[PDB]
Amino acid sequence: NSVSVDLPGSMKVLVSKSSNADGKYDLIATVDALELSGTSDKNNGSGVLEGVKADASKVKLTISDDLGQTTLEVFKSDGSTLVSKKVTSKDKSSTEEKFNEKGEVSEKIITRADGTRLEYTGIKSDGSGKAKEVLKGYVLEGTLTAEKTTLVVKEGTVTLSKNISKSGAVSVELNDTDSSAATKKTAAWNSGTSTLTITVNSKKTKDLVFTSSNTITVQQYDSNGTSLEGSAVEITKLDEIKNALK
Repeated sequence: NSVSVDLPGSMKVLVSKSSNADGKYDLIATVDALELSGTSDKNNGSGVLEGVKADASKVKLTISDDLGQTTLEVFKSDGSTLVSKKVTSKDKSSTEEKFNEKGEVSEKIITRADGTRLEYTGIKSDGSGKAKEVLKGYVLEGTLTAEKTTLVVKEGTVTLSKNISKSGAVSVELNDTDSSAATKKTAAWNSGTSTLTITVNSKKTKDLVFTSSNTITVQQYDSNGTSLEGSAVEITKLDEIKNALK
């Protein structure tokens, strides 16, 4: 009689076809090998299910009213302290958190809808930690603070820094310790187009575009330093970012 309902996060819940004397619906789900069960006052598969792991950890699956979001939580055996939390949001991005013995977040993995990831590890009580962005073809490494994520690529005397602010806004900067005006790279960030323009000797050399698709493209300027030439090329590997900083 039960109705199978498809959930975000590659899960399924079975909901009773009819409500009980309280007006409520029974919910059953199998997550990995774990059986979870619950009761809901909605008929569509939303609500709360609970179970226990073989090691007595408590498990809770919460499904939002519109089935847009799921939260899968694991707790200590008394149910008081979080051990892990995975939220799949309505855009199908996910956040996976682990918690120290006190239940403070110690690790957070964000998986975007396109599969690229922000990996935050060794998170401390001030929200600082290590950071890695996992892109298609390459990874960017850096640090996390409560103000921003800073991912760094070095090439020669040039340091490229991609910042992701606490609000999610991106800015990019370039620093070059080359003190010679003939060769030193400088760069300007255009927040409107998410483009870093690199200049050498008062002429633009290339545009690095940080796309909404979580890719980077590079396009050269003509020797005149004012017009772009050719067409932008998508970076596929870390060596190509380094080449763009030469």
